[PDB]
Amino acid sequence: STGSATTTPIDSLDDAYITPVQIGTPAQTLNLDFDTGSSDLWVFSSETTASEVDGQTIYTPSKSTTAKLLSGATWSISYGDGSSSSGDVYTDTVSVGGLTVTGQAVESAKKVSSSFTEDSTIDGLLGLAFSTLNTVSPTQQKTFFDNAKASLDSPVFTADLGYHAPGTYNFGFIDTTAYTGSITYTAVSTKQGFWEWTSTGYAVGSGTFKSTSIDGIADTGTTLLYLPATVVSAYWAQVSGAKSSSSVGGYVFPCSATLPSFTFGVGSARIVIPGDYIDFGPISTGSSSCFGGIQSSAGIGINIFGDVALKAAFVVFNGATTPTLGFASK
Repeated sequence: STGSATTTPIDSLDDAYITPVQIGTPAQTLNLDFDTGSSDLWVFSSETTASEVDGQTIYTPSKSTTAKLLSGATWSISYGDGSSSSGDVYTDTVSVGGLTVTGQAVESAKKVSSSFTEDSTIDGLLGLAFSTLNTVSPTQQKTFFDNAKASLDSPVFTADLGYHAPGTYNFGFIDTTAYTGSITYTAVSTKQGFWEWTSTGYAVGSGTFKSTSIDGIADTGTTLLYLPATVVSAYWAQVSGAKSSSSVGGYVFPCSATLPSFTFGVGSARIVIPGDYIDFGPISTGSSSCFGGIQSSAGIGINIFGDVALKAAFVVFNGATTPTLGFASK
């Protein structure tokens, strides 16, 4: 089997991406944030504290003839950005782009943190990291991809995120028309539960490429590109007036700037992030200070190849017995 679903930016700045997912019988379609950095499929629901719901579409398990309460199971997750959610668990039928998993754990939120409530565009998350990170207790549950894997034509999914435009998540096949040149594959460590790999270096604009190992994760659920302070300083030094602002919470730059590109290495291959991809707009409405899309990972504890980086590539998440990652230009 295969599946193919369109993923769409939530706003004009690509602050996150949503993909429609069918849950239950009859189908209830929710717009979920596909997140290769976590491993829980959780949704706003009829059980979510009413004051914490503001415009999201909810899953109502009582209206699904295939929903079953997973007795005794609870979940609770805290994300790197400080957000969180928790609740109980159903199993139900979940379909993405034509690919159906029966008996999928659907984690129903009883509580969500403020950033989730405040984002009316996202009805939940669909985790695509390794199932070892799944938070369901006392019996850990598998991701949608893990459950689908045996049925898929090939044990892979691909992320093809757009810049200020829709893109595609495919399951079970590689669309050879969706990228240019060749896909370069690179090793993955699953030791931390992530799609963790090592970039071979970087360049800023038309500058020379610096060969240096940068360990990080391919994370579709993180918006920005988080890299070591040395790398990030080298990038923003090429933008007149750019500075790190403690009060704003990262590098900002004059909105009048034309940003340089940023290149990262995948083995001997190179992925070029155009400068415009690094512009996240005014820090507040009407400001002429703009927020940068490349930020320091210092104090995160990990480098994160988030959407800023991934959207410049066609990315293969190869879930074979020894997983690997592939990157192509597009």
